[PDB]
Amino acid sequence: SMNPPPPETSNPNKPKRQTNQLQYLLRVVLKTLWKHQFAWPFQQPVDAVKLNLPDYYKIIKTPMDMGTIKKRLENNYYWNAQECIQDFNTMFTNCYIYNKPGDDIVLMAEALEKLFLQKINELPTEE
Ligand SMILES: Cc1nnc2[nH]nc(N)c2c1C
Repeated sequence: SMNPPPPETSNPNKPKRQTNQLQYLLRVVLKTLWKHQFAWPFQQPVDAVKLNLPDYYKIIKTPMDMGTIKKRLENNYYWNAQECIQDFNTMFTNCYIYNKPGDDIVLMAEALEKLFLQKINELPTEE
């Protein structure tokens, strides 16, 4: 029923890059999903105490959220775009695992994922 430590967003010994694909993941992908009317449940780690989800972290062992992704992008945490794309997919999958089909949070994730997929289809060529 307690919250775990959040996912890592800082690690000075992890090697980093600033690349056109990662810039697209911030400027297009994250910004598109973040401004959406359904973003709010996904803008920070799941707070199992506040939201009365005492079993969430019993079930979800690889937590992820757009607040974490935003910090990772803004603080140049990544080496490559695949790492960030995986974080988005982990976030959506966790929601689909934890919740019932057609629940409001699942419809919200699905709408964000539809936009995500459209933007990833247009991921720029690596320069
Ligand atoms: C991301 C997330 N996923 N599953 C959920 N179930 N109920 C919630 N409040 C909730 C949230 C915020």
